[PDB]
Amino acid sequence: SGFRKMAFPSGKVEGCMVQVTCGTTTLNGLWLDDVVYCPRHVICTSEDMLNPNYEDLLIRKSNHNFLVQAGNVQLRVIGHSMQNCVLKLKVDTANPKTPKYKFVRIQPGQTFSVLACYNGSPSGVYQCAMRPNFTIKGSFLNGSCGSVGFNIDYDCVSFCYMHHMELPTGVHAGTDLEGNFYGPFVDRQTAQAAGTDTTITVNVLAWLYAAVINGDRWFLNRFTTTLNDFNLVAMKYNYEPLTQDHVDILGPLSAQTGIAVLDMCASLKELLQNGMNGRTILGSALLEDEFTPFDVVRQCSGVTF
Amino acid sequence: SGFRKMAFPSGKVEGCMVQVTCGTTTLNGLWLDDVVYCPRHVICPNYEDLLIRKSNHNFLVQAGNVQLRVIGHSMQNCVLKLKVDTANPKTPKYKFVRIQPGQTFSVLACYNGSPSGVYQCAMRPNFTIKGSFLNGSCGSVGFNIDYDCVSFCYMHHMELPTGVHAGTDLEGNFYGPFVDRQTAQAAGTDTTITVNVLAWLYAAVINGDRWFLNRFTTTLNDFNLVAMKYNYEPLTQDHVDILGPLSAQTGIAVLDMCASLKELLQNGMNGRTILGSALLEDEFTPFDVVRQCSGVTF
Ligand SMILES: N#CCNC(=O)CN1Cc2ccc(Cl)cc2[C@H](C(=O)Nc2cncc3ccccc23)C1
Ligand SMILES: [Cl-]
Repeated sequence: SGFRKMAFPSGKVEGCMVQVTCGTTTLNGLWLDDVVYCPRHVICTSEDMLNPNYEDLLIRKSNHNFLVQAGNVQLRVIGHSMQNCVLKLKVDTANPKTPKYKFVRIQPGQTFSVLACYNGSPSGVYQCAMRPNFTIKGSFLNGSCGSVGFNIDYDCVSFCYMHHMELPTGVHAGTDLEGNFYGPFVDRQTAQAAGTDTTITVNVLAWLYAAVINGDRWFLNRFTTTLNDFNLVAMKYNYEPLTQDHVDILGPLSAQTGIAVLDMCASLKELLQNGMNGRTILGSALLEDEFTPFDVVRQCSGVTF
Repeated sequence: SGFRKMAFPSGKVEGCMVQVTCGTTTLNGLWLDDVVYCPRHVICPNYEDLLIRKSNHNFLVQAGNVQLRVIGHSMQNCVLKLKVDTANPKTPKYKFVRIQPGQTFSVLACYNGSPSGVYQCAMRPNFTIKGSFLNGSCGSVGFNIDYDCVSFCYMHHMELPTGVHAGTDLEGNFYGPFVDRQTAQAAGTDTTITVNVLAWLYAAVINGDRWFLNRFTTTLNDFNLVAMKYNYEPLTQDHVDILGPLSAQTGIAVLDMCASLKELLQNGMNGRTILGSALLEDEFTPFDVVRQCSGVTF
């Protein structure tokens, strides 16, 4: 019993964290085999960030301008190349602690663990979701750039995010491990604002099924809804549209609890209308949207209470 | 910016997790040097009588794909200590410490000696933890990290009827009036960790959330009379002293913040949130706030 925001064990990722210094800038790098991956803005000054020409800044650099530190050992850089917004530093030593891994690009609504690092040293781990506006509501300070997001289903680490920047509203933006940004963001200090954020509907529904599995049904009603009627209501509360794919994905949880997806949708409609009336759902007074259908199935018991 | 329930990096603890099987029971063990620590209920009660019948070969210990050979066994309170023939080469620098209610820690939830998740939690005033554990989670451990040293503070033993969890320190002493057996055991009425709510209100101020601040202050006694009424733990002078650094950083005295907390208790949030929460959060200590709003590394 119980339901917590659970992160994956960070050990496999901790063994890959290094410190990258280029001039006066120091940030984090990911050391996998003989390559260190880090944000390309490590080659920038603060002044450069307004309108940086990364190709012009990079051509003026040699291998020995990049200092890479793994614990107390200095790694020797023997090559460098840029792939989108990430710098790839070829080092002379392969990481003996390289886990089995893949680079995966995630979609909004997907969750992942973040190992927040400073000076190549991990300081904390927390669970996140890629928001619909492509930002993450993280906890990052200056020096955290290069910190990574990941999932560890089975024994393989799937790296999905690398931290690049903080936006004016306190939220964060970054890239996949191929250097492609999530969202319409640039690694430039320009007028960049996160688009209006919305609630991840399929995740709130999954969390309502997790509440039913843990023995709570006070929020259920005797009504059902069409998919279109649900979306017309939910759009009024800044909720993401629920698609047929979302309904299909919620299939297993519907069969486990005996509550049809559109009947759970009717219950969500009523919660949006009434609020909780001093009650909580899984210890929360707000509707939780950072647990996917897959996270609920992984954490919760296979037997409904 | 941002404020998340952050756990310590779990790597140093992951390298210590093993699977312990005794008969039909399978649970988790902590392998440090040549000793595996696990809940004594793995032998299940008269624990001296059940243990005397057991031999070393009755205990199967598995570390990854390798079977460890048990060469000795002894009991310390509610913890079984299995002497193995191999020292853990991944043993970190460590201490066994007993925590107080209100203090927080990270939990590496494990099943079959394999870590599956990590989460942060607090020891409640009623000595239970609001964890997320399923059957097979027994032997999962709680810890904190200071520089390079792992301080083990909790080992999971059981789930109570209300869904909350009970366990021991690494010396086998239970937190709370609990026993390791099947009987009528219930968690006592819980209270809110006042010093932690105040720390979280300072974290909100640091992150730019000040709507709850007012021009008023309060005496410690007046605040405590109000706290006793909302099932909040009494705030002591030690708590006020511990909140000293956060008070100097934000310019808001502790009894000034206590006047804000009194108003939030008597009038609610009025449809507003604090750090994305509609409830007053009590599972972040003053030290956790200082650490997360300063970037301390391990
Ligand atoms: N608003 C705002 C923050 N902007 C700055 O104070 C300077 N930053 C400009 C800038 C512009 C673009 C890019 Cl790609 C990178 C950067 C860098 C950046 O965003 N780093 C940071 C990442 N995460 C958390 C942080 C918290 C506090 C301070 C800096 C953080 C430094
Ligand atoms: Cl995805």
